[PDB]
Amino acid sequence: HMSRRSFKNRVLAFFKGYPSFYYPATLVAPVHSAVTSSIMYKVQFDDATMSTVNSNQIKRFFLKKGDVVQSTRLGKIKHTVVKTFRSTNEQLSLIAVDALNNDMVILAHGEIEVTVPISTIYVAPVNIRRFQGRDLSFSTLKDMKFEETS
Amino acid sequence: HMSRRSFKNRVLAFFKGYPSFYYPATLVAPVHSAVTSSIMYKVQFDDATMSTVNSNQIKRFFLKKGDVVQSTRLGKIKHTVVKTFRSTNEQLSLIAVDALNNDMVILAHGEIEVTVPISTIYVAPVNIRRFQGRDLSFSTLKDMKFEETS
Amino acid sequence: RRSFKNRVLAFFKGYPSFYYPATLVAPVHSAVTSSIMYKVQFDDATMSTVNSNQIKRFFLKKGDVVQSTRLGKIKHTVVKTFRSTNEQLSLIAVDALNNDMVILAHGEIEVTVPISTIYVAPVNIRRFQGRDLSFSTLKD
Amino acid sequence: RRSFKNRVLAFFKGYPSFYYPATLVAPVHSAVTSSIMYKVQFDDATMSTVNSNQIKRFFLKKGDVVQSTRLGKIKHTVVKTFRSTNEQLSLIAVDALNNDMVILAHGEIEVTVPISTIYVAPVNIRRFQGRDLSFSTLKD
Amino acid sequence: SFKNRVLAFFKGYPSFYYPATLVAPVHSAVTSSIMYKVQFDDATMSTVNSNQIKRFFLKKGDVVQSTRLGKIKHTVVKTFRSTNEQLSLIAVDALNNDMVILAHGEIEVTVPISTIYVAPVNIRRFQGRDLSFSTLKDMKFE
Amino acid sequence: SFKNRVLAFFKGYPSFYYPATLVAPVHSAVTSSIMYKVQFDDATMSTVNSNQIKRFFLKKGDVVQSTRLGKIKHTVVKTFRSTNEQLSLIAVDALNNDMVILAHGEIEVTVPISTIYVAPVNIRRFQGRDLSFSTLKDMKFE
Repeated sequence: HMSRRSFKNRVLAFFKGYPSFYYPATLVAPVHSAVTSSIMYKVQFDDATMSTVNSNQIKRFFLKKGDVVQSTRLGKIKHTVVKTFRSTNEQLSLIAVDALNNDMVILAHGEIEVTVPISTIYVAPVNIRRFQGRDLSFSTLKDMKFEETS
Repeated sequence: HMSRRSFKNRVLAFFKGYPSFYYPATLVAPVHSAVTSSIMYKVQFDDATMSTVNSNQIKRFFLKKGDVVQSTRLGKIKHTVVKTFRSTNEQLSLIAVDALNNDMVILAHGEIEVTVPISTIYVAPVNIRRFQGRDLSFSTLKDMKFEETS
Repeated sequence: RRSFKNRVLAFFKGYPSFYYPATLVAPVHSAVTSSIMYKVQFDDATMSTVNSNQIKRFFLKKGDVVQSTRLGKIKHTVVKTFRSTNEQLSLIAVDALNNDMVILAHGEIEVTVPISTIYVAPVNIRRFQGRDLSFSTLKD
Repeated sequence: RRSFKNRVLAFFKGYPSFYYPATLVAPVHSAVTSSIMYKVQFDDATMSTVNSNQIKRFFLKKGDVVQSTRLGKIKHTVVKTFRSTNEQLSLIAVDALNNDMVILAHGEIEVTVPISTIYVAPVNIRRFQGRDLSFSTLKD
Repeated sequence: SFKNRVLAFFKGYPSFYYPATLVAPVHSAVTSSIMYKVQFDDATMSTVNSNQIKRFFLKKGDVVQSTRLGKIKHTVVKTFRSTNEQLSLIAVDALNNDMVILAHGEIEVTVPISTIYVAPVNIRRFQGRDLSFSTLKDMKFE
Repeated sequence: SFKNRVLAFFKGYPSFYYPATLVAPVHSAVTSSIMYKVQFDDATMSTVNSNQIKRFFLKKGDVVQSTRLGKIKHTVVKTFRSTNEQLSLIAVDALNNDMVILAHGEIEVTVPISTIYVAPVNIRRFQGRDLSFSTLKDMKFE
């Protein structure tokens, strides 16, 4: 694993290592930092890597028409989002969906459209600054990790 | 953390490292081994160490009158269990309780009794062979870890 | 699916995390990285994907230390591999050679096992020399 | 609770896992082991318990690299510690010395901070020499 | 306004100059330098020293980026107005242009001018894009 | 029975000799040696080669352990019957004793004889505790 949360916990989280992009992850838990006051977030990437990010480094994983994104299957070519949808009625795994339980996204580059899995999305931080209405909602919430000894 | 299961998941699990005793742990998940057919168990010790054990290396954490055990606060002196109980009505953490949500145990050495926290128990494998009625029950059950990539 | 030439030994991310026989389904490129990854299929419990550091071509050589699901958890040394039949075998029965069957030593008993029962501890695969990936392909 | 002489810097098992000021409440012995552990109380978010490898006596020396919650995430070098008042201070304000207050350099600004705002990266505490545990006690 | 469009340094991550509207000069409590309140196009507000603000207009040859393009080198070919229709403030530069052509090698591409952003190093090369004269004369605390 | 009480090697973990009742001789499909079906006091069944089974009786000086005691050295002082009451089979040794005194240095302690277990190395020192003569004469497959 790969830990085990509702699809509504899917985020795009800033990957702090070194290619710097936002990637799909699961919001795992709020973090109280011993050393700073802002609230923070433990997040898990789809390769199961775990990371703690601030509130400026995390968005709900939902995509709107006109969002500029990239996809892992189309190189570094920037696309705009046309529409996200769910391709199936079967149970899908957490790494396959976004925060609304979609599965697939249609992307445009020009007026050339391609349909790609939503799990393949990644986002440049400059593109993320224009995502409006994508902050974590109150209804996302949630337990502190039961810290061992400390 | 320290992961986040009902108290009914509390076990005494064989610690495979090197003092060999059974210690209090939480049953985390069943494990399918790629390489052997018996069912196996991911278990977490109270210091948050994680381990995978077979069905011969795990008991429900409940204690019966006459069980021979040791306690972390009484050195290596073997005691028999007199009675387990819950000292409080407040929410207690997982590492503080056994499988019935007790908290405290009374231990005898001779007819000298001492009251000690149940989390302090540990058990010699030779003593564990005489625990009857302590195997995992069907009602304990339970999800496979959502394995990342594999 | 693939030619026998795509058979690999790949790090398994479940339990226990050893190297197991798989088929290299497709290399995976960039720019999520720069780096090459490999999409790997196990004989079966899974599609794959694995590091450049987590994969070898499936061919055993005299001296390799391996284990077999037929033989407990005792490590055994490879004597040789051979082909036991001119019948057509599934991909899953075969290494990268197209050998099925391997002879394994351990202290003068030599036992012969089907090549698909093989797995290799990470420590033992670190000492493998002839067996790094390339190619060009196949569909490798 | 304890004398100022029990003030330690202890590995914190929450986030982030640095060394923070604490009070050594009690040593813990055996036979769950053989080994000595230490029960440690932080200034406050917790009772403790910690390794022999995860604890130092709380006294800073010229040259120590540390950080302070007053001063961002910039590491600063210790100039000295001193006592700023003859009034009675809580245990939590004080190191193992009974000094409150530390002078911290960073490139010619020397800023003075309350000793309780101090924390030390594990890498920097690895380079601390005068400061290993002992005693006998106290209630250390 | 339109004449109040500027390129302003963003202190947060990532740190580039972005299109903004100049809101007011600001007398700051912690510094004695004159500061500039700007509103960025995501509508977040920020002030801004005088080393961190230019008039928003581009000249052929400027090294700039677009949010629509990847991070390879681009240079300004020309700016212009793509419509006579009446555009929002946040669509235009300080000359009321909304569209720029950028080049990389022999490839050219049109991007909306609002989509532009500039590395401080290349901003330092800009000649003639300080505030004002009018912007200066006309300002204006609160 | 009582005469059917033996100390039998446990193949599982941990591997000591424990009290058991001899159930039957066994002709084994995979070996040609005679084997012994024993039932251990936790009531699990096991068979057992002839190198893995003794008559259950102790002599002063034997090096043995008790499930009631820690794993420091203990030696048998004496065995005996602690009651005239009629005891279960699993409470007794092959001589119908239920109680043993063990020593470590100048400390002695009574433990129930059913509680005893023996390291193979110390079992190898036991003289005179092979099965039978009667146990042998009287056996008995199925």
